[PDB]
Amino acid sequence: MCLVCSDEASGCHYGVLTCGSCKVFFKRAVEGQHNYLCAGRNDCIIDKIRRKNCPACRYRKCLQAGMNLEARKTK
Amino acid sequence: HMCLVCSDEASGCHYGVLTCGSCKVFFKRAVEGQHNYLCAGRNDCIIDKIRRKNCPACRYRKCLQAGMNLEARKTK
DNA sequence: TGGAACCCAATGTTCT
DNA sequence: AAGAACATTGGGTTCC
Ligand SMILES: [Zn+2]
Ligand SMILES: [Zn+2]
Ligand SMILES: [Zn+2]
Ligand SMILES: [Zn+2]
Repeated sequence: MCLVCSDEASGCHYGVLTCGSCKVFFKRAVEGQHNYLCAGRNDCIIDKIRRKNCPACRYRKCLQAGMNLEARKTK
Repeated sequence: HMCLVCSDEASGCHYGVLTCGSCKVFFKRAVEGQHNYLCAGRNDCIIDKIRRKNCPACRYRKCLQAGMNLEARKTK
């Protein structure tokens, strides 16, 4: 199960086990951008169905689960 | 002259309520189609120009609450 | 694993 | 006003 949206947990992307959709969301969130504002209370439910609803909260728990575009762990 | 649903400036009065054009076609699509949306918050999401896209469930709710309806035509 | 390339759903504007 | 057509966005899977 994906540590963010708990969809089809694929295989560690950018440090964390995630679905494919969260993988791509995160690269996009970091590289491009958009300020994402939560419309609730910064604690939205992020599941398969709702991850689309709050990119702010989804992106936040990407960061908190450890996601990073650097697998430079090679050193 | 602001949309009663989302606070973006209203483009006139639609389905019975002062609204912008985004909320106008949003409400029409939701009412005529399916609107089985789920709130990822507590069914009171703030709905402004940007966040209106976040939560269709709370957006539709605010539409109904402000009184929008399709037959506001022959309802006059 | 990472990412280009789709495809697609859902939204917002235009309609000399 | 109401709504069809079109344009775009942002997003999820598919392919290497
Ligand atoms: Zn996920
Ligand atoms: Zn949120
Ligand atoms: Zn509006
Ligand atoms: Zn909501």
